[PDB]
Amino acid sequence: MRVLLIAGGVSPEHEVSLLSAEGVLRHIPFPTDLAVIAQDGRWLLGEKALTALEAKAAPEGEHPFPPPLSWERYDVVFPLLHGRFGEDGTVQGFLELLGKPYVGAGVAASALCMDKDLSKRVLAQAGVPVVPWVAVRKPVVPFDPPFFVKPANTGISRVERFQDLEAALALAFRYDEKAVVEKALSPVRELEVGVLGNVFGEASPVGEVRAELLIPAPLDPGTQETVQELALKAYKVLGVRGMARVDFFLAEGELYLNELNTIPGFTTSMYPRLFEAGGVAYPELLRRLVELALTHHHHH
Amino acid sequence: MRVLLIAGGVSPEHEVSLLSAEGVLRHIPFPTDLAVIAQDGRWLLGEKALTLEAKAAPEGEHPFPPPLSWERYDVVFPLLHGRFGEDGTVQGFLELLGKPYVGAGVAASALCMDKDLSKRVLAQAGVPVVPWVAVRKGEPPVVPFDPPFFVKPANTGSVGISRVERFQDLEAALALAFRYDEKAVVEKALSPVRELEVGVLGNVFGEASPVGEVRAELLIPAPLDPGTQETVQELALKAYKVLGVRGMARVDFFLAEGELYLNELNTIPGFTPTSMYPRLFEAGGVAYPELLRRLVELALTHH
Ligand SMILES: Nc1ncnc2c1ncn2[C@@H]1O[C@H](COP(=O)(O)OP(=O)(O)O)[C@@H](O)[C@H]1O
Repeated sequence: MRVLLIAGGVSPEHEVSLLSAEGVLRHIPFPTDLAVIAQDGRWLLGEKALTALEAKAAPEGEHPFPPPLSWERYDVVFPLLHGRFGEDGTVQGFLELLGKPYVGAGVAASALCMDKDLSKRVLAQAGVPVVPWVAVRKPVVPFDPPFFVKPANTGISRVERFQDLEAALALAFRYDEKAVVEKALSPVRELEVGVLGNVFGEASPVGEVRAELLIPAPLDPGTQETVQELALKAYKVLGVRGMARVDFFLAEGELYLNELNTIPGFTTSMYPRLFEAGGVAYPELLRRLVELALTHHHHH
Repeated sequence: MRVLLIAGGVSPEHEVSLLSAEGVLRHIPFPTDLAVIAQDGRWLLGEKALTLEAKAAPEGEHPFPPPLSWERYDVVFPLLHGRFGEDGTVQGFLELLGKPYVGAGVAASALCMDKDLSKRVLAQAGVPVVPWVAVRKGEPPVVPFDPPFFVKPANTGSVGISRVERFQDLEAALALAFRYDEKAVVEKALSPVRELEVGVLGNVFGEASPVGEVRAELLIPAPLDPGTQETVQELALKAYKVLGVRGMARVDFFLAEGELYLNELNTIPGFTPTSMYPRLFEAGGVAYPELLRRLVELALTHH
């Protein structure tokens, strides 16, 4: 049993990815080798991957894709990547062709959960409350300001004026060919809940961000059970595997599902702390993640 | 300009993928080398891949990823049908190679390949689809409509499909579908029904070909009321836009009792001499070589 942990990436969250790698490595209860995708896309292996991990950044790598690895020595791959190339199904699809088990959601769920237009389309069709939004490709917005203008696939510029719209599109178009424009909520409470499992997952306690984490979140009992049920329902509809951190918005008790993150930060990070308060310690959480990937691959 | 054409695959459409290659190799206006994915998963290159001349490759030489000289090509043309072809897996590998490639990207490929997730996207956008429910292995089915149904694996793309005419034969159909995918769909089987198909060309903002029809004869163009054929192209271009498809797609519709229903989108359709997609754009004024050149060009344009 040996795990291949991939960290870094080409997305702007490259440095956050290496922060989660140091967390996973120190606790994961399996022999684990580290792979680092540098910011130029070239891979770093062996001692050079651990050195760049201590540097919290890999500006340039050595090995072009595909890297010189014997995939037959790794039983499970852990794509600990965030954003483009890592969370949107590309890395997932390559590991599928490779016949390799891997932690996290599949190709379809990764691409969908990383798309803020299409995921909202599926969630809304399933009856899940989401923020009113429109999709703008590289502009008709039916609701009045303020908006939140975001690129469709990322892991953002507040707009209070209609004349301030075509400028927020260019900042969002810097990261994508498509953007979303959704109605701003203020004031808003942000709720987050971790899910663990393949399709039919179990929920952690609900937490709240305010950078301060409230675990558990100060919620009336029916509201947090609604959060847990909305998370498990969206999780199952989207066919998410392994894990996901589902984020919500809360006005009064008007809950809106914000987004699903298939590769949550994995340092103190919210997702491990949520299942820590739910009786799943960080090593046991990583152990079940590796076993959920083997259970899906070799038994489904 | 040198293009690599990947054909074959591990899916039941392995033979038809090789036929589509011979059609693309018939008149692509570029020098093009052929790489074949055999049915066992290993790849054949060089003249052994061409030795395509046998119409079936049971065994291959190189395990994935193959020792292929990707730097010697300007575009990749994945001509694989079904799983490990149209489902984003190959494209994700090409995305990580940095090679521009023909066809839809990872997002649209996997989504159009999923018979359940695509219909949810399409129905929310206001595009008509047939009544359907998803059935996940382990939880019992809940079908609000009455037979006859179609029962298919959600993301497999022809094995595992059943026509269920008795509500009690549903459990056997789900057992068969759950042999190939953890999720199935139960679609209402329309009858009588006509099969209408139309091609789309372009990057997200595409152009529609004349509508076709399968009666097996291909009616090009299809004999449709002037309003219905305009609605087909309108629904085709819209679904093509919402899903963010790049390159090409063959959009299959059902026509029952005056109502249109989008059946599915095909991101890597057939390219055989019999196939519907190239003929539909020939009738539309786009030659077979001009189609492949623009497909190659659109791959470089998005890149
Ligand atoms: N409609 C909205 N109303 C109020 N606050 C919002 C809205 N959309 C985003 N935000 C704020 O901005 C942040 C945007 O994060 P999110 O939309 O989840 O993008 P990412 O996927 O990059 O996290 C949220 O955490 C929230 O605090």
